Amino acid sequence: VSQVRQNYHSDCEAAVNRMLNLELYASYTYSSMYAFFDRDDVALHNVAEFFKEHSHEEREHAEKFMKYQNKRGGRVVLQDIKKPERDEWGNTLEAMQAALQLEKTVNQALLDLHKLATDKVDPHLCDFLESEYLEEQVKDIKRIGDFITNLKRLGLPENGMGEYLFDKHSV
Amino acid sequence: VSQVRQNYHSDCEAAVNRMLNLELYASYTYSSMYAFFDRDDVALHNVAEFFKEHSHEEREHAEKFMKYQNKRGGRVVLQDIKKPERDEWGNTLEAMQAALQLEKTVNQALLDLHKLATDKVDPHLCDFLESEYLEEQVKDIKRIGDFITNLKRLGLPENGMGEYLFDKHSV
Amino acid sequence: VSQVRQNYHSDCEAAVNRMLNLELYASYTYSSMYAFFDRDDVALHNVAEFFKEHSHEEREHAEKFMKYQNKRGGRVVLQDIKKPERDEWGNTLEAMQAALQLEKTVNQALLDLHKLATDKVDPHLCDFLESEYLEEQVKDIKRIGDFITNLKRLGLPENGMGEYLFDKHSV
Amino acid sequence: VSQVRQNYHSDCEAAVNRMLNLELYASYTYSSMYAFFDRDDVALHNVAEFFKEHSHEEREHAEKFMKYQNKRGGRVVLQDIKKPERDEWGNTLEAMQAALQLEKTVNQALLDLHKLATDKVDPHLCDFLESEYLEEQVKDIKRIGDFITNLKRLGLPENGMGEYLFDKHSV
Ligand SMILES: [Cl-]
Ligand SMILES: [Cl-]
Ligand SMILES: [Cl-]
Ligand SMILES: [Cl-]
Ligand SMILES: [Cl-]
Ligand SMILES: [Cl-]
Ligand SMILES: [Cl-]
Ligand SMILES: [Cl-]
Ligand SMILES: [Cl-]
Ligand SMILES: [Cl-]
Ligand SMILES: [Cl-]
Ligand SMILES: [Cl-]
Ligand SMILES: [Cl-]
Ligand SMILES: [Cl-]
Ligand SMILES: [Cl-]
Ligand SMILES: [Cl-]
Ligand SMILES: [Cl-]
Ligand SMILES: [Cl-]
Ligand SMILES: [Cl-]
Ligand SMILES: [Cl-]
Ligand SMILES: [Fe+2]
Ligand SMILES: [Fe+2]
Ligand SMILES: [Fe+2]
Ligand SMILES: [Fe+2]
Ligand SMILES: [Fe+2]
Ligand SMILES: [Fe+2]
Ligand SMILES: [Fe+2]
Ligand SMILES: [Fe+2]
Ligand SMILES: [Fe+2]
Ligand SMILES: [Fe+2]
Ligand SMILES: [Fe+2]
Ligand SMILES: [Fe+2]
Ligand SMILES: [Fe+2]
Ligand SMILES: [Fe+2]
Ligand SMILES: [Fe+2]
Ligand SMILES: [Fe+2]
Ligand SMILES: [Mg+2]
Ligand SMILES: [Mg+2]
Ligand SMILES: [Mg+2]
Ligand SMILES: [Mg+2]
Ligand SMILES: [Mg+2]
Ligand SMILES: [Mg+2]
Ligand SMILES: [Mg+2]
Ligand SMILES: [Mg+2]
Ligand SMILES: [Mg+2]
Ligand SMILES: [Mg+2]
Ligand SMILES: [Mg+2]
Ligand SMILES: [Mg+2]
Ligand SMILES: [Mg+2]
Ligand SMILES: [Mg+2]
Ligand SMILES: [Mg+2]
Ligand SMILES: [Mg+2]
Ligand SMILES: [Mg+2]
Ligand SMILES: [Mg+2]
Ligand SMILES: [Mg+2]
Ligand SMILES: [Mg+2]
Ligand SMILES: [Mg+2]
Ligand SMILES: [Mg+2]
Ligand SMILES: [Mg+2]
Repeated sequence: VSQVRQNYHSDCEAAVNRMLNLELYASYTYSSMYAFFDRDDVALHNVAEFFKEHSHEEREHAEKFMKYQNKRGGRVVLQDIKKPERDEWGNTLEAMQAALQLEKTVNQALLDLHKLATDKVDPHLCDFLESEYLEEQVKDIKRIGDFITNLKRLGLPENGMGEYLFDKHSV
Repeated sequence: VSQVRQNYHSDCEAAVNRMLNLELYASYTYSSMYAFFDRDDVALHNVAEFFKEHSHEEREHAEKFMKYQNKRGGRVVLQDIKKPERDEWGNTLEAMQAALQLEKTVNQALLDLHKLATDKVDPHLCDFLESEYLEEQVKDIKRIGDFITNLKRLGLPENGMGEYLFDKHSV
Repeated sequence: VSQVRQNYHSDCEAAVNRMLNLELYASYTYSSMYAFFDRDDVALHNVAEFFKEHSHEEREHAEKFMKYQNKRGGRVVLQDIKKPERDEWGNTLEAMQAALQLEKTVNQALLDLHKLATDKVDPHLCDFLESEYLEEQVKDIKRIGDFITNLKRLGLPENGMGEYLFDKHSV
Repeated sequence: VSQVRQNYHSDCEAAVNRMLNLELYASYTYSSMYAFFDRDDVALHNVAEFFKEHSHEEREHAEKFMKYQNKRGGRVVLQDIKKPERDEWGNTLEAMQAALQLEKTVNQALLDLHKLATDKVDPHLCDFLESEYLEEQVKDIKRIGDFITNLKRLGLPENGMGEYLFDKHSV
């Protein structure tokens, strides 16, 4: 019943709230990876900063959905932000593989939201996803995949020297 | 039969002309609101300037459709620009409510044009609407809705002090 | 068993993790208040930005605890970030009263952590709380209290004009 | 009997002199590490400079205690500065492990001095230690621990290439 609401389906409004939660979940997972690589017994500070940066960008992705919801006359509904799946992340390769999986999970949710927006004939929402989310996902997935290839090339997980070199030359 | 024409349906060409007319109609309505708020017995000059600005932007929306028509090899066909629905606009709240309705009418026509472009499999026209029109509409509808909420908060139409304060602090 | 760990009690390590969670909880509550005041039917954008800023600062408070934990050789353990207590915040006065209560809750947890640090004879942790947290809390509590006094002075919740004026002149 | 003396216990005065000596001892140990890494048969010049810098900072820590003693009306009493425990330091890993142990020894003495100051109800001395010494210690201990983790990762002591890489990329 919002005075601004036009062509905005209840299903899309709800899916936007769920997507917001997933962005926050991703932010929290990256913050966990940051803290892990900052441990004195891990100590890969450029890797830590990479994940800290990713955490910040996910928070921005979430805020943009909040703003979107209000612009369309939907109502932001928040849920708990679940803690990350792991408390420790093994090493740079394990963490990067988890990040790849996470970005693909986020991407799948965005693609699913686009399918819903398409089904409900909401071109504004489709454009929003295409212009603000989908290409960012493809770029990040590619960058993380490239990193994984290099970490394998460097002999991870066994090759500690390789891991050191990655932190010094790749991030 | 234009040498440049490719994948441009006659129905879309005609609908673009009708949309151009509606943009001009919106421009003219906003110019009327400008003149009303500039009256010596109304005298809300920041509100007047707000509507003058909106009138100018609608004229730009119209010109962009003219350019689009020619780019696709369609032919601009003009019709009369109908005078606005009212000669006087009551007060800032009444005018803002009319502006909201007008922007939603324009938005509906743009969404309908997008449906037609989709039906005729014209991705260039769909992209044009999404990239140049649809988000501008959502932004303006949100801004005007926010204004209406504040005008009600300020006690319009009865509260003259509230109306004065809005002109001095909101526009 | 961290090589860096010295004079850092397990109880303090655990309490630092709980404090980190509370900072994140506060951040999330402020983000909810931001989204509420950005609603088209609320539309107090300076109030919204005030709460957005507070949300960002709470996230920084959390990150500083993460860094602290690692510096002392403790281990960051994350838990779910609970959703805020309310989905809607009434008006500027209600939200400010909730913010005051929240800041006092955060302050009490910091004071309790200081008591624990004192009990465990950890002057580094005591200094950290005193130099980085306790004065920030006193300042914010005072600012929010001052706001509440002014909102009451302005006739909240009934006086919509008062609420408008606060958003334009106080934040 | 100094005219400036107020709330300064004889025990604290004596403990400040002992602490001054320990700072000088640490400076001398770091100067030894500098000279070792500057040897033509060791030749890790960035590691050498790291330890030279640490030596200079310990001398500054000592001078600040001298100034403190006089400010409180205590009297500086100097003792011999004992030569370092070793004449040669093995390699970067061995030296870093010795540095970690040294910084923890210095930290323990500072914490013990804080306990004494607390017992004698000397908040000025407590504040001095907290504001000028304790956080510097935590920072340096963390940095050295991080280095040790990386040196182990790089295969020290056996991996000469790892040792070379550390000197070129970590210090
Ligand atoms: Cl709708
Ligand atoms: Cl529609
Ligand atoms: Cl929902
Ligand atoms: Cl785990
Ligand atoms: Cl995942
Ligand atoms: Cl054609
Ligand atoms: Cl075609
Ligand atoms: Cl036509
Ligand atoms: Cl009329
Ligand atoms: Cl209309
Ligand atoms: Cl300990
Ligand atoms: Cl101790
Ligand atoms: Cl814990
Ligand atoms: Cl609620
Ligand atoms: Cl609370
Ligand atoms: Cl005395
Ligand atoms: Cl005294
Ligand atoms: Cl002495
Ligand atoms: Cl020796
Ligand atoms: Cl030692
Ligand atoms: Fe990312
Ligand atoms: Fe994201
Ligand atoms: Fe992401
Ligand atoms: Fe990215
Ligand atoms: Fe407009
Ligand atoms: Fe328009
Ligand atoms: Fe418009
Ligand atoms: Fe506009
Ligand atoms: Fe705050
Ligand atoms: Fe906080
Ligand atoms: Fe706070
Ligand atoms: Fe603050
Ligand atoms: Fe040092
Ligand atoms: Fe020192
Ligand atoms: Fe030191
Ligand atoms: Fe240092
Ligand atoms: Mg619904
Ligand atoms: Mg979910
Ligand atoms: Mg759970
Ligand atoms: Mg389609
Ligand atoms: Mg597009
Ligand atoms: Mg793009
Ligand atoms: Mg690349
Ligand atoms: Mg035709
Ligand atoms: Mg028409
Ligand atoms: Mg007529
Ligand atoms: Mg766009
Ligand atoms: Mg706005
Ligand atoms: Mg424990
Ligand atoms: Mg808690
Ligand atoms: Mg719950
Ligand atoms: Mg104290
Ligand atoms: Mg302070
Ligand atoms: Mg003040
Ligand atoms: Mg004496
Ligand atoms: Mg001694
Ligand atoms: Mg001797
Ligand atoms: Mg300090
Ligand atoms: Mg560091």
